[PDB]
Order: sequence, then C-alpha cells, then structure tokens
Amino acid sequence: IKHIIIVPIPGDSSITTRSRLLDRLVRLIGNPDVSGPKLTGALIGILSLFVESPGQLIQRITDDPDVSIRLLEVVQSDQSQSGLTFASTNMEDEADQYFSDQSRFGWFENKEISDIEVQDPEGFNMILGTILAQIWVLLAKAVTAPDTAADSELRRWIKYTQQRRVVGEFRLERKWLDVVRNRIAEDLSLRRFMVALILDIKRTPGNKPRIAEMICDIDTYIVEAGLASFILTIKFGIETMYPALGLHEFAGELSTLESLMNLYQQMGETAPYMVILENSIQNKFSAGSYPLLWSYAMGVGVELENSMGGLNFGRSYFDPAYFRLGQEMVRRSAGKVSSTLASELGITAEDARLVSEIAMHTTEDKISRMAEEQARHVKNGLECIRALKAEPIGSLAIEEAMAAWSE
Amino acid sequence: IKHIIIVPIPGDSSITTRSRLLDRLVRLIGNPDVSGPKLTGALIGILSLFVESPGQLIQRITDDPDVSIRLLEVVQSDQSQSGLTFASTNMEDEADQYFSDQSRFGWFENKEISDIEVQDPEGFNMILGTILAQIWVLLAKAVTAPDTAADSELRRWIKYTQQRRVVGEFRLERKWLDVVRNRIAEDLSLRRFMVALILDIKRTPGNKPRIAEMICDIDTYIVEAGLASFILTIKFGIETMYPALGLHEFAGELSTLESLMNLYQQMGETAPYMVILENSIQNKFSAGSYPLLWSYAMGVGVELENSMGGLNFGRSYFDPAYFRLGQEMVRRSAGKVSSTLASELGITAEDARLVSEIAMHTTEDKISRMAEEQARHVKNGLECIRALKAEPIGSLAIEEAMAAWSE
Repeated sequence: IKHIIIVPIPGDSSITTRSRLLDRLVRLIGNPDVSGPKLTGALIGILSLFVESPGQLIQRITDDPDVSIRLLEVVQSDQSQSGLTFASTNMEDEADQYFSDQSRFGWFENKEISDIEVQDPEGFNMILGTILAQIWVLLAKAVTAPDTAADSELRRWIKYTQQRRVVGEFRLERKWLDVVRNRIAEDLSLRRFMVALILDIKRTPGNKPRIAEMICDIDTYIVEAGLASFILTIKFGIETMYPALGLHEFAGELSTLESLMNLYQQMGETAPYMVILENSIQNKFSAGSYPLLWSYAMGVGVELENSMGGLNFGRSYFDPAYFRLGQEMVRRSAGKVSSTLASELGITAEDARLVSEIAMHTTEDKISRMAEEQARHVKNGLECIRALKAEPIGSLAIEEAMAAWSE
Repeated sequence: IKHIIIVPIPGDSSITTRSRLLDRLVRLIGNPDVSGPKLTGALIGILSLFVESPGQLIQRITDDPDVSIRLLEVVQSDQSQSGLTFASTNMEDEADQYFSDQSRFGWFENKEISDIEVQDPEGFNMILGTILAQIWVLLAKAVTAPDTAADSELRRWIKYTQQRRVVGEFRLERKWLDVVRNRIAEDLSLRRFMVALILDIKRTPGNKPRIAEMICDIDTYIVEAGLASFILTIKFGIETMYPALGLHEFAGELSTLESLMNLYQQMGETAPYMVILENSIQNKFSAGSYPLLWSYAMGVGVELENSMGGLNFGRSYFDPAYFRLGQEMVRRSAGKVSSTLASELGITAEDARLVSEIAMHTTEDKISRMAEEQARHVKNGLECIRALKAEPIGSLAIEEAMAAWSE
C-alpha cells in the first residue's frame, strides 16, 4: 500500500554513537550494491544529524503523503560486526544485515582516512559540517541547471567563509557524490525532505549554530538562483512596458509567462522551492520557455543598470538582436522621458526633439555613466570622511560596535 | 633626445594593401627576434586599421609627451620579398629589412592558415575584428588583476554577442598573445595609445560600426572593473555610515582611502582609466590597500542588497569576520530605522524595543526577502499583462518598434 522509508537515528546523546553512525552511513552510501530507497533513507539519516534529536526533527517536519518514515534507534555494540545495533530483542542481524579490492566504493579522496568516528563535539561538527556542505551543494548544482558558475561560485564561497569549518581532508570522491546526485535526481521524497529542512532552518529562532547558518546560506543561494531568469525577464521585459512588447513575435511567450506567473501564484508560500521539487518545473520556468523575451530583457537590463559583470547569456537560445532591441527600447524610453520633462517646463516640440536626441545619447554613453557614478561616490565618500572628522562618534556607539565585533 | 616610434600605415584606400599590411604586421609580432619599440610600433599600426585613415587618427589622438610617432606610408610592390614598400626613393630595403622550422613563431592556432590577405571589405573586417578582439581582451586581463572571471566572462560575452563577427579560425596561439601581453606590461606608450583609442571611440558621433561598437563594449567592461572594489568599499563601507567605522582598526585604512579618493579626484576626467595606465596605480587602488574595510563593505553589501550571485571575495586578505560585522551593522541599522519610525508614530520606547528586534529579524531572513521580491514582481507582471489586455497598443508605437527591430 504505502511506501516506507527506513531512516536510522542515534539512540543516545553520546557523540560516539552519533559519530559511528555517521561513519557507517557514509560508508553505506558508497556501497555500489545498495538500493535506492535504502540510500534515500540513509541520506535523510545523515541530513538530520546536526540537531540534538534527529528523530524529532524528522517526525515533525516530514511532509510527504505517499511515504511513511520508520525511525530506527541505533546504539553501540561491542558484539556486532558493525559497532551498532537496534532497540530492542536480539536484532543485531537487522543491524549487521543493514550494513553489509575496495575500489567500487565511494569514500574520501584522501585514502589516508580509515574512519571518521570521533569522541568530541567540535570534531564531530567539522566532519558533519564538511560532509553536509558537499551534499547541499549537489542540490544547488541540480537546481542551477545549465549554469556552471556555482560548482564554482558556491564552493568558492563556502571555502572562504567557512574555514576552518569546511576542511579538505573530508572531500569525497566524485564516485560517492554521484550516488547522491542520482538519488536527488530520482527521488521526490528526498527532495521533499530537503525542502522541509530548508523551511525548518529558516523558521528557527536564534542564534543559528555554524552548520545551520552555512546550510542556510547555501539555501538562500539556491532559492534566488532557482527563478532568476524568470524574475529577470518579468522585471526588465514586461514591467518596463516598452512598445516592443506589442510585437507579434512576443505574443506567444507573454502568454506562456502569464501561465507561469499564474502557476507561480497558485503555488502559495511554496512557489519559490517548487523548481527544486520537480525538474520539469525548473525546466518549464527556465529561460528556454521564452528565450526571446528573455534576451530582450537581458538587453533592457544591462542597458538600464549599466551592468554587466555577473550576467550570463552564454546559452543556445540567446538571440542577441533581441538584446539590442531591448537596449534600444531603453534608450528611446530615456528620449521620451526627456521630451516629456522638457515640454512640461514650457518648451516647444521643435526644441524638445533635440532634447530627446541628447537624452538617448546620454543613455547610450555608458562609460560616461560609469564615470559619473564613480565621481559621485568619491565625492560622497569624501563628504562622509569630512563629516566624521567633524562630529566624530559617541563612545557609546563605539562601545556597542566593539561589543559587536567581539561575538 | 626624444624617443621615436615607427608605426606603419596604409598608403592607399585599397583593401589589398591594408590587408597585406595587417598580415605582415601580425606576422612580424609573432617573430621571436623583434625588439620592443618596434613591436609597439607594429601594434599601434594594427590597432589603427579599423578607420578609413589610420595615420590621421594616430596623428590627432596620440597624447604622449615623451615620444614622437613617425607614420610610414606603405604600398604594394611586386618587386620586394615582402609585397610592400614605402614612399618615396628606392626604400625597398627599409621595407624588406623592416619585415625580416617555423616553431619559435607566434601565428594562428589553426596551422591551415597560410596568410590573411584578402580583397574584400566584409572579409577584411572579420579578420581585423577577430584579431582586435583578442588584443583588447588582453588589456582587460591585465586590468582585472587577480580576478580570473573575464578571460571567462568577456570571451564568453564576445562569443555570444559577436557572431558571425568573431571567428575561431582566427584564434592566435598563447605564444603570439603573450608578446602582446608583454608589450602592454612593459610600455607606457602603448597603454597611453590604447586609452586614447578608448576615448576616441567614446567621443564618436554615430553610428558606431560593428568593430568600433564591440571594442567600445570591451572598453566599458574594463572601465567598470578597474575600480570596482574601490567604489564597492566606498559605497557600502563609508557611505552607509555605520558606527563600526569608529573602530580603531579601520583608522589607518579610512585615511588611505581618503588619500585614494583625493588622488582620484585630482586626476580629473582621466581618473577612471588611470588604473590601466600604470599597474602600480591599479595595485594601490586594489582591495589589498584596505582589505578589512573591503571585507566589511562586502558583508554590508550582500546584507543590504540580498545578493550574492556575482560577488567574488575569493582572495587572500578577505577577512570573513569583517564580512559578518558589516552584515550585523546592516541589521542593527534596520532595527534603528524601525525604532525611530515607531517612536514618531507615537509609540513608547518599551514598545519600540521589540519593533527594533523584529526589524533586525526582518533584515536577517533573506529567503523571506527573496520570496517577497519574487511575489511582488509576479504581481506586477500580471498587472502589466492585464493592463496590456485592456488598452492594448498604438499601431504607431508598434510601427516605430517594427522600424526599430528592422535595423
């Protein structure tokens, strides 16, 4: 009838248990001979290990109607082949059975690691943290779809913000990681649980402990990347409301987008994460479903913001003429703004024509715009410096700030 | 006394001359045995080939007090080893002398290219354009300093926006490119000329022809990248005016920055390009001269904008605690804004305390902020769609837009 996912959890507060379990689970996921449902179970096990009570979190947060989770209390055991068994009796086969040229095996890149069992908290958290990181990054990879900028951006980020919290000794093989990549690809359950986690971590009062905090970070990245193209296109393509929207060739897209926006809205407070949950959703909300309007919006965007740097239209359905069209619309819009402003002040059309021209040119010359921005900011900054020289600073303020930099 | 740079230019309108000259010059730059000054000459030759009269442009735009340019009118010749000679007589040695296991040689990656001489305009422009591109990209590389995101970003950009204008058949070896990299590194003259070009292309009335346009693009990229870190730091580090600026450990930096801003200002309309002209300037204006305040400003920035995606603090002097400090300042500033607003409306401090808390939390939860932004935009977009359904569109507008998309 209903699908059960077995998920192992620690059976006592001790770190040795927690740790040995983590070890055996990592070990288990690397086994080439393990079945999907089991793997998923093990992963939800591992994903839950960063709270004092994994089983609790799992119980309260799981939100999948098609499956039922059977938690499995695990404890130490000097008598089993594994260092572990269940409660409660003589279920040490269950235990050993459960964990059954060591080359077909996923493990760590560093072959000098023999095990990741550990008796201290701080040390358990480095291992757990480092592993959890790689794991969540995989998800991000899946969600950022074509873009390759994140196996980069995000590993880089984690590298520089988490140290000495994310450590290289505990980098696992591609072979190991691919199992996880795969389970994420193939299992709606696992994905539901990960989204649930995201939500839980978000809704936490605190006081986020290091690992929670970093996972939270990855999460934010994923969420903004998920629907980037979409929002980009709406923001610079539709909302600008340039005459080019009337062109016959946007007609079909605008309506797709209308569908996408209505769908988006109908999804309520879940709307952002949906591209994580089903890939088809992510593919349908992708730029590919309205490539022209997107290219246009790209143009409009970079024209409008004078930026550039960070954009990425390195894609197959990117049409550069639509980029140029967007840009030109932006220019002509400037022209219009200026002729309008001009006429209000009490100037004639004859005389406003030229104003329109010059405005368009003003928009066009982006080097000058940059120059102006820079100059502007430099002026501002000198102003602030001067100001601080003057009325310097309440020692109270400095005291609170010190009190800040402390923690 | 004064240093002369010999720079060859075409001696007639014909494309065969222009083309053969380009060929011999490329050929010449690849010669491992050529001297610096000569190479620079040849490069300024090649850089000028995209206007109807290279010599004119060179004459009017060169702005270097320490050197004097001797243009050299070149024309075809069925009698020299080269297909070229000078005016005006019997200076065909000058000519041949000038161009004197072919492995030590820079040339094209594609060994199937025998020569790039050509009799048509459209075809000369593909070669010239493709070469000029690689050239200007090198400069960009030099100016973007540590960042490696541009040998990427910018080649990608040029790839996708210029096609079929920038062609792979005409990719030159690293070996060839390195000569140019080197001359740019070692010669203030060449750099002055390139900046002059930048200015000229900027100041052009038009109607920018393809090649001009693309070079212009590269230029804009370079200019905004040049002082990014700097403006970033001023914008989010100083201008925000958070109490943390009072900390003893920013004291020394703020004053460096003050110096940098004063210097910047003193440089007038040249101020942006100066980081191109001397590397020491670029190094001094780099993040390395005020690393903490920069890290802080990074934090403040991503906290403030909820972005993320495109940032790059992958650097050695990046201090993440200062990032966190920046962030926290942003939060506390939110808190403050809200307590203030609260008290104006007629609320007590007791009651405003909590308001401050909640505001801080509002700032902190960035996933929620994202969510709100997305939702907001979706609403906006549906609104626009609805609006367009209603009062659709002046056919006149559509007509002008059509008239646009045409060109």
